[PDB]
Amino acid sequence: GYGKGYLAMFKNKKVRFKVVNSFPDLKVQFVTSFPDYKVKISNSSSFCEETIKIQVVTSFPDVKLQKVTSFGDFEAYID
Repeated sequence: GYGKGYLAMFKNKKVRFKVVNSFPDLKVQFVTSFPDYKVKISNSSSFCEETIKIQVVTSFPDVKLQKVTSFGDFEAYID
């Protein structure tokens, strides 16, 4: 699927994370320290540039994301 650098394209933008169990665009591990990107989780599905299918994993992710309430690298609405 996509690589670690893909999300760099959405700096200061919002995407949609679609949770899947098979064939993800990105395997995503959520961490509380040392992420690859900081992401703000939005409650509104509006203004999402794009839909990215993500599989939540606990080991060997494509990317590590840290949920932040402020100063994210991008925003994501999860569905």
